[PDB]
Amino acid sequence: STGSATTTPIDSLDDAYITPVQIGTPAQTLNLDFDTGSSDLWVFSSETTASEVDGQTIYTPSKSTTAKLLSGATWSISYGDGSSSSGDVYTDTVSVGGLTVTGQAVESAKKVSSSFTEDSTIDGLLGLAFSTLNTVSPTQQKTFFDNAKASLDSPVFTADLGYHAPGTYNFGFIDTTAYTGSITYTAVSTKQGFWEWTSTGYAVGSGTFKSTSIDGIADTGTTLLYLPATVVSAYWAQVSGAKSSSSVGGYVFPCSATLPSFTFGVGSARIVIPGDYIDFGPISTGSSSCFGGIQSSAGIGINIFGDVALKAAFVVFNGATTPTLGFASK
Ligand SMILES: O[C@H]1[C@H](NCc2ccccc2)[C@H]2CO[C@H](O2)[C@@H]1Sc1ccccc1
Repeated sequence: STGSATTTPIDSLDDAYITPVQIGTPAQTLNLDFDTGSSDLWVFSSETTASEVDGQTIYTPSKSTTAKLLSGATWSISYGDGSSSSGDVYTDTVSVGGLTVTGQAVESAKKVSSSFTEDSTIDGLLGLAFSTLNTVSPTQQKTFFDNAKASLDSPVFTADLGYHAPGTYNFGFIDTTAYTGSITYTAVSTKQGFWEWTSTGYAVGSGTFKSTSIDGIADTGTTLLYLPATVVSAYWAQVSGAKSSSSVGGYVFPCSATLPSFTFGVGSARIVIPGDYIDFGPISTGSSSCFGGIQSSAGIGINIFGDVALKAAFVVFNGATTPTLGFASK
């Protein structure tokens, strides 16, 4: 089997991407944030505190004839931005772009933090990291991809995120028309539960490539590219007026600037992120100071190849017995 679904930026800055997901019987369609950096499928629901729902589409398990409460199971998760959610668990039928999983753990939110409430465009998350990170207690549950894997034509899914444009998540197959050149595969460590890999280095604009090992995770659920302080300093040093701002919380730059591209290595291959991918607009409405899309990972503890990097590539998440990651230009 295979599945294929269109993924759409939630706003003009590509802050995140939502993908329609069918849940229950009859189908309830929610727009979820596919996140290769976590492993919980959770949703706004009829059980969510009313004051914490503001525009989201909710899952109502009482109206799904295939929904079953998972007895005694609860979940609770926190993300790097300090956001959080929690609740109970149902099993139900879940479909993504024609690919169906029965008995999928659907984590129903009772509580969500303010940042989720304030974002009316995201109805929940669909985790695509390794199931070892799933937070359901006392019995850990599997991801959508893990549940679907054996039935897929090939045990893979691919991410093709658009710059200011729609893109595609495919499951079970590789669309050879969706990229140029070849796909370069690179080793993955799953020891932290992530799609963790090692970039071979970087370049800034037309500058010479620096060969250096950068350990990081391919994470569709993070907006920006988070890299070592040395690398990030080297990038913004090429933007006149750019400065790291403590009050703002990272590198900002004059909105009138022309941003240089940023290249990262995948083995011997090179992925080029165009300069305008790195522009995340005014820090506040009307400001001429703009926020940078490449930031330091120093206060994170891990480098993150988030959407800024991934949307410059066609990315294969290969879930074979030994998983690997593939990158192609497009
Ligand atoms: O990019 C953010 C994500 N929010 C993206 C988003 C922004 C605006 C509107 C919708 C969605 C979530 C998931 O993880 C963090 O918060 C990461 S930044 C991070 C920091 C420390 C550790 C790991 C990641």
